Order: sequence, then structure tokens, then C-alpha cells
Amino acid sequence: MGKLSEQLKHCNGILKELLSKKHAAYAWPFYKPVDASALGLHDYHDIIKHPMDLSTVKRKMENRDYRDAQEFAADVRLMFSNCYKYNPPDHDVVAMARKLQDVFEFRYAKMPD
Ligand SMILES: CNC(=O)c1cc(C(=O)NC2CC2)cn(Cc2cccc3[nH]ccc23)c1=O
Repeated sequence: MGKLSEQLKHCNGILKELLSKKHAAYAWPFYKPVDASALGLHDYHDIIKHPMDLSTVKRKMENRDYRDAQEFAADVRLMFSNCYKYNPPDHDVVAMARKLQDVFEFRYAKMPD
């Protein structure tokens, strides 16, 4: 019933949408941790100090790690910030990040107060 639980269920809804087939064409680079070794990105962990991905966010939601919506948002935005910091701004992964962030920001804005 409480405000924090209700706001966290909004976040869970967003999370579920970000991982849905509706957004899969652009969301898929954010499903799993960046495997820097597999992708040849041997400078990734020198540039990105706090890696984040939707699977980690989902793990933290399932483990009741997130105490409020603001904590959930900070992880989702960190994932996007990491993409914008590491990747050239003309790489498809950045375009895909932009589109998924647009989904995140517009539904997050509708959070029950
Ligand atoms: C969060 N993900 C990343 O930061 C990421 C970085 C790089 C990457 O190679 N970045 C280099 C600096 C350019 C490659 N991938 C895979 C990928 C994703 C999307 C389109 C693609 N087209 C070709 C590969 C590819 C990612 O998911």
C-alpha cells in the first residue's frame, strides 16, 4: 500500500517493459553485462568504473536491493551514461541507448506521487 512499494512497482513495470519484445530490437545490448573480452573492448573496465545492465537491475529488484525509485533510476541511467561515455556518439549502440532511454524517461516521469 505504502508510497515506496507503489513507486517500486512502477519501476518494476518499467523494467518489465525495457526487457519486453516491444523494445528488443534496440534494448538487447543492455540485457547482459558488457563482456569486454568477448567484444575486444580491452579498455572498457579502464573507462567504465561501475558497469550496469538490465540483468543486474532485475537481480537487484528480485533481491529487494532497491530501497526507493531514485536508486532504481540511478542504476538504469548509469547503464546509459556508461554507453555514452565509452562508445563513439555515432555508433548504433548509442542510437539504441538513446531510444531505450527515451522509453525509460517518459514512463519514469509518470511515476505515481
Ligand atoms: C552496452 N553495450 C555496449 O556498450 C556495446 C559496445 C560495443 C562496441 O563494440 N563498442 C566499440 C567502441 C565501438 C558493442 N556492443 C555490441 C553491439 C551492440 C549494438 C550494436 C552493435 N553493432 C555491432 C556490435 C554491436 C555493445 O553492446
